[PDB]
Amino acid sequence: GRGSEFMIASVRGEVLEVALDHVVIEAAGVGYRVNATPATLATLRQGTEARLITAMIVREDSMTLYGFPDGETRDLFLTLLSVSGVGPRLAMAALAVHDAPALRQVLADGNVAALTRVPGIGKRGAERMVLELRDKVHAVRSPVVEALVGLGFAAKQAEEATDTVLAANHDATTSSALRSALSLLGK
Amino acid sequence: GRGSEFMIASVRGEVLEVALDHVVIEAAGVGYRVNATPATLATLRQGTEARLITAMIVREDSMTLYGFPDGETRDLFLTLLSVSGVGPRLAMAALAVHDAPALRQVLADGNVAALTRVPGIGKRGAERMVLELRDKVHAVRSPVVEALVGLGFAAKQAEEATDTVLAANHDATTSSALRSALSLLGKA
Amino acid sequence: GRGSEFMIASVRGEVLEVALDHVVIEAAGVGYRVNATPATLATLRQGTEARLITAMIVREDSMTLYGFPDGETRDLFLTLLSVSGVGPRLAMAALAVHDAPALRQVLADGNVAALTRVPGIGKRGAERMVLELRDKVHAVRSPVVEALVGLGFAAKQAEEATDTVLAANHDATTSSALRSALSLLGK
Amino acid sequence: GRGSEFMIASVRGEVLEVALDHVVIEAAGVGYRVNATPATLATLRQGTEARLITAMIVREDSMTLYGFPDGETRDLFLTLLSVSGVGPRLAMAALAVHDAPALRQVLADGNVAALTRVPGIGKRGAERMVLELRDKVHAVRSPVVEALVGLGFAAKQAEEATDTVLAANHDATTSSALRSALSLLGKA
Amino acid sequence: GRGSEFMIASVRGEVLEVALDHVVIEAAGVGYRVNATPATLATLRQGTEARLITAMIVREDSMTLYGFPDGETRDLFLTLLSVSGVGPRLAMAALAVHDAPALRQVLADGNVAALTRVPGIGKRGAERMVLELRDKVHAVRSPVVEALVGLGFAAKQAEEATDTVLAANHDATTSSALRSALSLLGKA
Amino acid sequence: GRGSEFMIASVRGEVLEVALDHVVIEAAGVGYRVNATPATLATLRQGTEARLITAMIVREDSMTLYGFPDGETRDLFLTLLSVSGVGPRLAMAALAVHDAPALRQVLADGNVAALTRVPGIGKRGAERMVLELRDKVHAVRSPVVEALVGLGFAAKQAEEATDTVLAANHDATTSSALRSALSLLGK
Amino acid sequence: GRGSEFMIASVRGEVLEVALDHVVIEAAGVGYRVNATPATLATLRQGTEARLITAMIVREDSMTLYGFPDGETRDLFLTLLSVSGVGPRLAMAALAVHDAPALRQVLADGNVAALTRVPGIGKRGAERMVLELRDKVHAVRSPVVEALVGLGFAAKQAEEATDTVLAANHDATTSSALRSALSLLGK
Amino acid sequence: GRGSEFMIASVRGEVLEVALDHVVIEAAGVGYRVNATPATLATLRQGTEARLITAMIVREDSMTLYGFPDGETRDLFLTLLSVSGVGPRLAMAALAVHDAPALRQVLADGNVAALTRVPGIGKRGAERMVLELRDKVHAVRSPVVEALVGLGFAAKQAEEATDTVLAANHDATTSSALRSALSLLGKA
Repeated sequence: GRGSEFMIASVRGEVLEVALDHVVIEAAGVGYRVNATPATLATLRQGTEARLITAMIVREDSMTLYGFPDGETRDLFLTLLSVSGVGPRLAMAALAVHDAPALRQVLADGNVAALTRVPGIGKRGAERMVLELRDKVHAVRSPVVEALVGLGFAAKQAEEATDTVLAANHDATTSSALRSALSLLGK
Repeated sequence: GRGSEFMIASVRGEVLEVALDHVVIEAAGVGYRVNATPATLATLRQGTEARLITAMIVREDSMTLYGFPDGETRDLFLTLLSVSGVGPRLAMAALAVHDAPALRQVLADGNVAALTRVPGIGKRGAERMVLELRDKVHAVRSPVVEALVGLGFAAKQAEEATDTVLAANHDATTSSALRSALSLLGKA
Repeated sequence: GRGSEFMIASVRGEVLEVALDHVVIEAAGVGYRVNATPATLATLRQGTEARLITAMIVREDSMTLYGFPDGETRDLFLTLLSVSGVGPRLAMAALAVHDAPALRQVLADGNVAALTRVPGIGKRGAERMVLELRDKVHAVRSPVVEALVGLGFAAKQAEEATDTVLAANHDATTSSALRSALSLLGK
Repeated sequence: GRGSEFMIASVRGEVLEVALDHVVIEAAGVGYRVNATPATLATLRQGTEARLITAMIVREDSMTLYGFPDGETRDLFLTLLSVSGVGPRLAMAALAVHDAPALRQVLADGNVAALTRVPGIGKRGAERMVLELRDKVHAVRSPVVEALVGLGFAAKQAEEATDTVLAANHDATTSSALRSALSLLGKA
Repeated sequence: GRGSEFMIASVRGEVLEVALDHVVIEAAGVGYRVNATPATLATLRQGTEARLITAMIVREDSMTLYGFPDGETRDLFLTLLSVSGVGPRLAMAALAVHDAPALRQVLADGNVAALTRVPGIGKRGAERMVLELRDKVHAVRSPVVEALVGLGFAAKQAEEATDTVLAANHDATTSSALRSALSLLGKA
Repeated sequence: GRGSEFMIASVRGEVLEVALDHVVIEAAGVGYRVNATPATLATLRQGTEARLITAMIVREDSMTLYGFPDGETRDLFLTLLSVSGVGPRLAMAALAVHDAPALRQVLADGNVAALTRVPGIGKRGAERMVLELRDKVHAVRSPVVEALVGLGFAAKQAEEATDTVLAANHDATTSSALRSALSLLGK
Repeated sequence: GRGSEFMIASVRGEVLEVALDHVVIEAAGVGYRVNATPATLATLRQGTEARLITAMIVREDSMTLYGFPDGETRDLFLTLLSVSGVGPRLAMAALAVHDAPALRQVLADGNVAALTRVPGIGKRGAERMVLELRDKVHAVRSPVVEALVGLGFAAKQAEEATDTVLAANHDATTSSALRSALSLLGK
Repeated sequence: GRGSEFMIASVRGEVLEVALDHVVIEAAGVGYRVNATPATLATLRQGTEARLITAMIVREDSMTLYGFPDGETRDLFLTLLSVSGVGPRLAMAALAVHDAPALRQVLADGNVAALTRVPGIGKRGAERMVLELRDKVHAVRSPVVEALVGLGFAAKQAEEATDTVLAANHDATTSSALRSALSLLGKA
């Protein structure tokens, strides 16, 4: 029941405008407005071609883009959104204050004081978050087991089947292992 | 009353990212995220130009793409969605487990055991599906009636007319066959 | 309170697929599916570049395109939609049976029998429609005052103005007339 | 709680149609319809490439674009929308009658008679507006603190932090301040 | 597809307040507000027990009652609402001006001038209405077919059957006539 | 995820009006309109006090009551509604044609011809329904474990419990069994 | 386009509970919760029969009652709601602080300081309100002219017709004047 | 921004049906269905007059009642609903398993094992809850200030005002304070 999938996952074009809370990348003829942390905007230079990994949020009366330097960050954004009470604006505020690397450690360390330093986040609030996602921020194995659970399998069920595929083909990809694990799992 | 029509029916561009449950095709300047079965993702190679026949799902708070190698598969996806209780994720799960060819036979054969092996599908569930669509997976003759049918007509009426036109002009194409018929039924 | 304005008013690209009830035009990299009457689809040829004047319909759980050879037809489509009880599909059915020219006369003539010939349209239904829009299917003076009225003005004020501008620059474009008339009405 | 952010902030392409209340710019292959004042449409020439800074409005049953020559104007549009009772059509009507420069002075002067000259705007109406936004139509200190306040801070804290930064780098820019002020504000 | 069915079809209690556009009937302990034409309100007397045949309108953000002296009138109200463009307030305005008997003749006569005299109704408007419902304002025979008709049948089918039953049992009531017919069409 | 619970489950008052498709029961001072099959309406007599077991349906722009002679029938109504494509009106049509007893056998027998005899029900439609609910139309042990499972428990835990309580108080009511079994499962 | 009409306009029963922000009146068997100012609650006494003139607010996910000692107050409540930015809770807060009589003068006097004394109301806010409704807080004439405008007539049009009716029947009611004015206005 | 207020806060009538997951109380002529824990249903006896303190939940497509023996319990129900992820069915499940007294201690003790004993509640889930409301399950000073805070005031102001009042009338009641504190707070 975990909410994850949007449509526009990045925008690449010429920077038309760099503001303090967003940017305007022109892809094709369209100027998309993507909001962003100053940290992100910082690297941007009007007149230059640039790409931002974006997350798209559609609501009944809204259709907005949030951009980031890379996928890891964007993904972090989405994660933040999962905590109830934490909305896009909020999440952006936190990242604006604490870059992805920092914000990640802040949570994993359990560092609450750092979080309260972010407007909108109450003492109680900081805790819930750290709880919700301290343990949420070539391997091959953990990648493929991770995915089989999304297709609605179990942890154990998926780990059995995975060791199995690798037990037979060690030098296999993270993809051909997936298909071999599934072609295996549909009996 | 059958739900069928979307807007983005395909995306062609450069592959920016190949994941385990989706891909990112960059069309124009935009990186569209389309979800896909590993089977589909398998053929894809980052840095290469590629095209996926997609189905688009819009909901109040969501706007998602599902991609597939070809039209037949994508159409199969839509079909699956018709069964109540069966949602996009579910349908993708099934195709992820059983490729289109396989999944098709699984239904036509009536093969229930195969279906239950798909997470989220209960014994009762598998049956309903097989029921709902065992008989749903230059012809010229049947596509024309199929058209008329969706224009909200009836299977004798539009059958008789298609029959009638293919009778009088033999070197006629599925579409000229379609217009000719429509000219008749609007009682010229 | 009359509903009129959408966003995608046309699509130009390569025809990827011509079906019996729609087409797939590829603009940029995107393959847009626009539905269409066989009459319209008829002219289309896969592999060829083509343009369709489209009407866009967005609903909570839907986002669809309807395409047409020209603006006059597309506009007629929208009109049809205005009649309550008449939905996009219905409207398309009617045009599929009666081309724009025909369908227009069918209404203006008041020809009800022709309309009932269209699935979904009952006897009662045909009448309401003919009622609703029998009187609804280089000029210059008329278009401008109409636009102004369209902004909430009063035909007299809007004639005074227009007549003024046109008297001053007889060879005026309809549009310059519009600017030049409003430039007047703020005083 | 102030509503501000959309997605399509401009459209650049070839002008396909210039009407009296809108234009059709073709970006990529798509013809986007953006509504506009005759004043704006005036400068436009079919067959020519053009760009309009747009504001996008999405509602349950609607998805519309409004275009303008530049950012200042488009922003003014959004502002007008903030006044309750004032909708997109209305706001467009006012700008159609009074160009941005004019319309701005009209409000700052407090000139009510001018506003009532716009259909849909009652006497009472004109006042509310002038009220709501008479005081709303290398600087550096201010821009910066404005931003923070937007990130949810308080004018006190935002300023305090800021003098503190610019102290340390009088040389600073409007953004390089912003970050340092955020570094600062994070108790680093 | 015709919209007809609500929940509160009447309110009986003590009149607590008689206004110019509504009344407050207290049923049980609850004071229901039902709106009404002065014509209707006219008969009402505060402190007295009274009953109004009501029509209930629920919308996302609204839950309102409209009351009338009798069923025929209330039903007339609903009818008016069927015409698109005609809302509850409008319909109440018309009845407020023209009592049910009058308003009925106004339509059946086709009398357009009378209708335009009602605020909100334009010349074009009056016509559409007269069109839409000039032919819409122990019978035993027609109520039975009327029933079947709303059960989603057709006017020959249900006509033939009603015909057929009234033929074989003569001392039969509109309802026994209804069941008997339904027993037939479910192909006993 | 199964939709079941409403608020007005019955109405008792004086019959003010008996029509062909509904009745008006006056409870307290309010005249509630409940729709009903002629079969149901048949038994009703204006001027008499009567009670109808009702199902309530609320939608954004609607608030309607459907009434029935007894609980078993009303419940059957709800069931019918579960089949997608089958709306309140439809469901009422079916019951109007086939009384509860009949309509129940029609499904359990699998009798499709009978169902198509009902307007709005297509051949395809009849089948789906029979599929969906052929196996869906003083016990004691069964009702309790079922309720417990109904709260998310596991038949085994819920049998252990029940069996325990019933072994201890054989003459137990189904309900006391329920309390006494849960009083157990918190430990 | 002015929003005014609800359904439950009062509740009369036995007071079951008197709290600090609401009360529970039991009408028939139902305990309705109506929210109220302490000022209002003050007069209330549990175990006693009481009546509160109520305003009902229904929203997609809400159905709430607000009660008041009399109609004038309740009506004032509704008025407050008309100011955008001012919600039920807010309006109640203001009345909780300033009784109807007081709150009325506060607005008519134009007294802004008094309004800012109410939590949630900013300086800017207080002004808008005073603006919006300073001129909004047996005559016979003004009553009946007031009503004809709601039926969608004009001020002048309605005043002409009204003087007319009274010019002919001075000793007429505020009601028989209304019908005589309308029976007159439908020509 | 805390969600609290409904309309039907109790139902009193004759018990028409006692089930395993709900009851049917007939108030006036209406049979209201209120859902309840077996614990609660236990005390109920068909044919008898009874009262349940209820909480009402209205959603776009739903309108449901949940009943409880007393106010403290019903309030506890609402509380549980505040935890995101915890819905009416869930909350009812927990109370069904753990009576109000028990369930209260379970949280205040911080007893997680007990909570996981409730279907739908995961390990992670139990923690969040205990977190969210361990400190949430003639006094006079406090009640009073609580109220004000509810009217939008700030704990500082609310208290300050309050000591100031009770100073002037040590004798005061929880409400007669409230008003005076509001008199006060209005700068009288």
